[PDB]
Amino acid sequence: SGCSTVDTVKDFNKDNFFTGSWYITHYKLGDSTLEVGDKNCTKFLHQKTADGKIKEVFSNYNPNAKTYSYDISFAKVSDFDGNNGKYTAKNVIVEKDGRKIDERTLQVSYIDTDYSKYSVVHVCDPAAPDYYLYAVQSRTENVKEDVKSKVEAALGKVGLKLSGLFDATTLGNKCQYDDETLQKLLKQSFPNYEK
Repeated sequence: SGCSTVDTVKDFNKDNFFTGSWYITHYKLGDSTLEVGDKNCTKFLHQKTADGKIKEVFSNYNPNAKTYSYDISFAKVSDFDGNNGKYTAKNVIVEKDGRKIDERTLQVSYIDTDYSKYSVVHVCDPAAPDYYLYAVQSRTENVKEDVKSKVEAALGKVGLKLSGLFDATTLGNKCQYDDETLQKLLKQSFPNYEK
């Protein structure tokens, strides 16, 4: 019980992964049937800087409530497990302006990625294992048709199929992403979490 350990991408290229932005297209969150409050449109921006810091800023938009939530993962190259796509991050839930609301530790496991199109991840809180997430992620709002099977294989490894996940792209026509806040918080200094 607790957080599941999943095999991860071998030879993780941080520099090509932690650049630009990603969209979360499909996902499973916990064991229970998904409620409308957990049906969100998520986009995140990240960056790895020379100092070795990794930073990821999430915009989570719930079309049903027309509300945004924001969180930021902070990590350092030295939090990664060797050369695998695996690491621990301090994830902070924040307001638009970056004020801390709550914080937790996440274990992030990249099951697979080709860097330029898609990634498949497992995220889990070692202190709240009932909060686990398997997610499909894309450089575009939809996963590009020509990698749909390369993705479905990855999900295969973890006992899942794409159709077995919430398709966030059913929200699409109502999906919104707070690019302004994303850009602003990425640049913004967080001395309580940097280092």
